[PDB]
Amino acid sequence: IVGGYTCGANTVPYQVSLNSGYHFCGGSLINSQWVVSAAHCYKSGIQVRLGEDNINVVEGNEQFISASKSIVHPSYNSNTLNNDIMLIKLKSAASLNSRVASISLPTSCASAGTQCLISGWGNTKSSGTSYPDVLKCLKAPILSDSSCKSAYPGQITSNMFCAGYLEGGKDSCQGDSGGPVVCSGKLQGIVSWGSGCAQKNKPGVYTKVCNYVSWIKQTIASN
Ligand SMILES: CC(C)C[C@H](NC(=O)[C@@H](O)CC(=O)O)C(=O)NCCCCNC(N)=[NH2+]
Ligand SMILES: [Ca+2]
Ligand SMILES: [Cl-]
Ligand SMILES: [Cl-]
Ligand SMILES: [Cl-]
Repeated sequence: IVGGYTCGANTVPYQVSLNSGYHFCGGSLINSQWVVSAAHCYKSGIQVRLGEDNINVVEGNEQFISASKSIVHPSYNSNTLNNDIMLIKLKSAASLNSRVASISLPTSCASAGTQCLISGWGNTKSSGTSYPDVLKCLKAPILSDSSCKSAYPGQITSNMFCAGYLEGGKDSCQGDSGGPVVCSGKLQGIVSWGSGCAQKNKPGVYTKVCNYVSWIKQTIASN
């Protein structure tokens, strides 16, 4: 997160870190046994880490649980990042508490202007590199589909939306991949891609989760 603030310990209790020896992606806990992340986060040897603030310090609210199954979207295209969504089933159900909580799926798509909370352990610098160990948060508006497609001609699908600031300075970055975009208690977005980070006229592109709610519920009910 570039130009955000320290969330505060366990203030985003639905935020997970995907760990393969190191944090490599964020994700959202949607029930005791299932995480939503990005398809581009896909890999084997995933441990889901819940109740985390400093990912380098054991602070005592952690739950570490192995993925048993990863389901990348049937239509995920890695060339274009269309349908950049993946489900992860835990080997065992998480113990749900004040620090380890599920976030509701959208009943409907959000519109432009809707304010949203974006969170992650990603890069905090728009030039060079700095990785925080504590969860960073950013308040960002959903942008018009028109200004999104103008920012990234030919690259924005109806399965994508832009959020952030065209003036730049505030954005997600690498390490926030697969993480949450929450608007009015609903998970509407997944950190997917962008040209650089917090750059002028290069807003964050997010997977449009409202498009995936039937596939998510159906897949969870069959798995
Ligand atoms: C290519 C896929 C597999 C990974 C993806 N890559 C990118 O976003 C950049 O390489 C694209 C670019 O033009 O710099 C990535 O790192 N995405 C996660 C965070 C994206 C956040 N970027 C924002 N908001 N500017
Ligand atoms: Ca920790
Ligand atoms: Cl509900
Ligand atoms: Cl910072
Ligand atoms: Cl489309």
